[PDB]
Amino acid sequence: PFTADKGKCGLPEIFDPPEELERKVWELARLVWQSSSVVFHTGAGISTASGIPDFRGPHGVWTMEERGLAPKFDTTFESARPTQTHMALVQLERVGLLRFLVSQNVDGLHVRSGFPRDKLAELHGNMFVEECAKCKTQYVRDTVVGTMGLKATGRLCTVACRGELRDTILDWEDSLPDRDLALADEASRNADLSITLGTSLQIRPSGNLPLATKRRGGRLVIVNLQPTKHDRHADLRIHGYVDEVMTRLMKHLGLEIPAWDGPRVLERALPPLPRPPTPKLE
Ligand SMILES: Nc1ncnc2c1ncn2[C@@H]1O[C@H](COP(=O)(O)OP(=O)(O)OC[C@H]2O[C@H](O)[C@H](O)[C@@H]2O)[C@@H](O)[C@H]1O
Ligand SMILES: COc1nc(N)nc2nc[nH]c12
Ligand SMILES: [Cl-]
Ligand SMILES: [Cl-]
Ligand SMILES: [Zn+2]
Repeated sequence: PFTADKGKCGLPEIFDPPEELERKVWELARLVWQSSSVVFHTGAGISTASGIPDFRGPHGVWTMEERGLAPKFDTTFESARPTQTHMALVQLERVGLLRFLVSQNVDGLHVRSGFPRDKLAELHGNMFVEECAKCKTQYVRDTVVGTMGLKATGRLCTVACRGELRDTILDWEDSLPDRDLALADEASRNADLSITLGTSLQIRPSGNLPLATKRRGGRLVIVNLQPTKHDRHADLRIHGYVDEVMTRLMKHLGLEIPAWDGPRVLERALPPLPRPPTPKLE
């Protein structure tokens, strides 16, 4: 825990120049158009523009710790707004261009953005979610569950049980939730395109799942300001702010980024909404 490997921290940022960035976001659009099964992989980089620091960025939690400084929050977890990137991912699932969403983030923003939980794997847990030890019934709360490391929160199960409710926040020693990891692995294996957004891919097995897409000829796109463990295996690397990338991508796809109405929980995905017809590519 104290000694836990926190990985490569504070690597230099890379910025694709505008012309190279415009061309690569068009190539990503082309790949999304050509792909039957698109899986997105998200980490802490997608929440930095909402005031939540990442782990391994220049001002990341672990980076700052290494230099004896503190991470800085410009929001509480409760007052944090889903980013343009969060809301882009809601719309991409709604129009049938996103098959599955695998996230290492505990910030609860995917769930609160209105993203359907049956298409989301929260590999590291969710600050807002507590789970009954006895019946496994999960509860999505409007405030952070006040503990971490899978401890008793103090509340009891209300299913018509009184079981001990525990937080879902994995400590260093904890196995990933079997249900989320199995569905994430199946989604990544079956994918013909895996897009990583604001993750350095340094944590096993989370960071390895996008590689699973590469088996059987699938494509891998990595979007990130810093290098990532698997840059080598990427068909496409985009070095820019994930919000700039996703807003340009949505524009190329003819999709609007929907308004956020405040925190809303959607359990199950609907049939896809209408989407624009596809360009002639080849
Ligand atoms: N706006 C942005 N646009 C693009 N990239 C960004 C942006 N902001 C940050 N980044 C990049 O986003 C990347 C985020 O990388 P890391 O900080 O390792 O976070 P993880 O989600 O992969 O951490 C994995 C687990 O490790 C922890 O212990 C927890 O358990 C985590 O769940 C960096 O390379 C930034 O350059
Ligand atoms: C574990 O929750 C957290 N998520 C993120 N992203 N940053 C944190 N800094 C302290 N705790 C944090
Ligand atoms: Cl500081
Ligand atoms: Cl908070
Ligand atoms: Zn229960």
